[PDB]
Amino acid sequence: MENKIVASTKEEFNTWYKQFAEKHKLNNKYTESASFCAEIPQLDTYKYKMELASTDNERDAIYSSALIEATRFCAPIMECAWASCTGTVKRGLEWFDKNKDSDTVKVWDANYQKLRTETPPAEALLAYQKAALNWRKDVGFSIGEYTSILKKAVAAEYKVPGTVINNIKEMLSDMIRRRNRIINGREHLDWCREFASGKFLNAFNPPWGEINKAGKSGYPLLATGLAKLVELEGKDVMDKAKASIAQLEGWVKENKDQVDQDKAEDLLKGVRESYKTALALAKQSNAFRAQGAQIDTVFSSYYWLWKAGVTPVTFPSVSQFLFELGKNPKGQKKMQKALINTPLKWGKRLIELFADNDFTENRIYMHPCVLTSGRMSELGISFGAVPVTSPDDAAQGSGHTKAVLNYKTKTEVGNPCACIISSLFEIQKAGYDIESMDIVASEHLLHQSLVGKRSPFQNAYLIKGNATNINII
Repeated sequence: MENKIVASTKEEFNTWYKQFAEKHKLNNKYTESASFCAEIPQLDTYKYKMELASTDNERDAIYSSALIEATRFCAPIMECAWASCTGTVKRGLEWFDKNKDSDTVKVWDANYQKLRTETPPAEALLAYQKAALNWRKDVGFSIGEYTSILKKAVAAEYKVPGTVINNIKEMLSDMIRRRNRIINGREHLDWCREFASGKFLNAFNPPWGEINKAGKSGYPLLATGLAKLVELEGKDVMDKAKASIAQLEGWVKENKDQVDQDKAEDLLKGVRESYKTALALAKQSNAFRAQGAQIDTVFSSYYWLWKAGVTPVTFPSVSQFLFELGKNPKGQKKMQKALINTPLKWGKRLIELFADNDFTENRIYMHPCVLTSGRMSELGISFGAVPVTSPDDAAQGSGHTKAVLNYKTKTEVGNPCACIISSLFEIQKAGYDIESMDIVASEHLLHQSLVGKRSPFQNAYLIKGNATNINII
């Protein structure tokens, strides 16, 4: 049981990877990172087999067989190997020994048993999301685009082929409808947007009346207005609002001779109260509670290993387990038996972290540290695409759902990412009742693809904008 991907620095890993890549002839023709993808799999045969299937096990077998076929050869071999390497493994686990007692980790880890049943508070999500960015900085996880924090804007348009466009619009429409269920004075929004975007002198002339006028709810209209702008455009609006209010202070002190200093101070104290009231409403809202529960794949992966008592000695058994798991068409219930039956100790402890039975609320709200049967794909993509005890076996191929994000987005090669996502959705709706399911995996794959997530190992919590507002073309 030796981890054969030996590399304790960025430079030592590159010497391993270039040696591995030129051996196996890794192909970046159809994928974003270099992979074993020599062709785009045509999955329509599974959609038609699914139409004819009668029992639930057959549909599970057809659906998993479709996912294996789709994903087995197209894993990001650079980023997978980087996550699984001896350096990243030792540093990644030991961070939790170093950081468990801090504010950003303890709020969710010490309450793990509570979060298995209950939905988390808003600050526990913010704690998690800070700790994830701390983990990436302290370990030094970024070695390029596909392992970095994304700080980009959401794109205005998303370019899909003509053969799939109709089904992509049905998925997005269902995502819009799902966004509306979790959620549940017209020029005010346009004025509040103008103010936040930089026109700070608007605050002297609020169209409703005084700057701190309360609406029907009893909350300031500037707070309500900024809070609704968070739900429509994203939490980037509150960063812009704080930048505008700073300029308002700068102008009032630059031009004290033009103003009544009492009413200027009553204005600035009023705007700061409405800003904090807008933060309180945004965190309290369901739109944030879903957004904040976004899993950082590799961070939560390493958290679950540390929670199950895994060390650098026992890591290769986990990597080897996840590799073999992604080869056979395995239903989620069969995997639970495999973790029970395996004599290794982590196998038992990892099954006890599952929260499949006892979570009554909507699963989108579940805190992203809690493991489930579906979230084993987060571990599978992290450590399972390349087995560390025998790296060459990767050429066989190990299917993981998060390997679909490695497919290209470019119309030059027919946009294989959108075609696989579209085809997988047709397979799911044919076999399973879609609106009964809380999270549909193909809709979750599309949501990441829309916001510009090109790899499972990227963090994308700090993306400016919404996937909901995008146009399909």
